[PDB]
Amino acid sequence: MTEYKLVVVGAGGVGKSALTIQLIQNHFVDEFDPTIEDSYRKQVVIDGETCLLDILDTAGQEEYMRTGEGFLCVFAINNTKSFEDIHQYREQIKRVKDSDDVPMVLVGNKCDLAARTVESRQAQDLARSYGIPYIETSAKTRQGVEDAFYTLVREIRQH
Ligand SMILES: Nc1nc2c(ncn2[C@@H]2O[C@H](COP(=O)(O)OP(=O)(O)NP(=O)(O)O)[C@@H](O)[C@H]2O)c(=O)[nH]1
Ligand SMILES: [Ca+2]
Ligand SMILES: [Mg+2]
Repeated sequence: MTEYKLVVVGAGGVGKSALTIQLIQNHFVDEFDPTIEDSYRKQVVIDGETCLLDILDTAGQEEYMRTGEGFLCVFAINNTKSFEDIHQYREQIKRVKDSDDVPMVLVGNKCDLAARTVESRQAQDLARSYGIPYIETSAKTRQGVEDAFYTLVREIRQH
């Protein structure tokens, strides 16, 4: 059956692991270990297609992807530095993949928190400059989580 190899990248502590665990295990982790590299595999139904999601959860911490088919580029809406650092991760992707045309979604996580320091308009403008969708998420409330992963699946489908 069809398998979508997704890779989740972004700065440390933005909620990459929490988002992944919320999609795959359907619960929120309040306290998680920084990642070296972890992978999750799950059979799902998306738009009437039964498929398998292989998600690679990568390290955000600097102390640390090529087979990836689609990329979730994650920042946290209450972490300006993570947003300012997004261009880096897009660059490495275009680099390792050898393409300016790679399925990718920009994700603004922790949208449940009220200490927003990155405005939606700014992230939208960035996403449009890359030619990609922008989706805001909360791994805590599950807001936008399916939207983000499923949009990525659909971007891979269109490619
Ligand atoms: N309120 C809230 N907290 C969140 C959300 N996502 C993650 N967190 C919290 O943020 C912390 C770090 O999340 P984590 O998933 O470990 O981040 P990471 O990007 O995987 N880290 P690393 O890059 O080091 O592997 C955890 O305490 C987690 O509960 C979210 O959407 N909302
Ligand atoms: Ca595939
Ligand atoms: Mg992690």
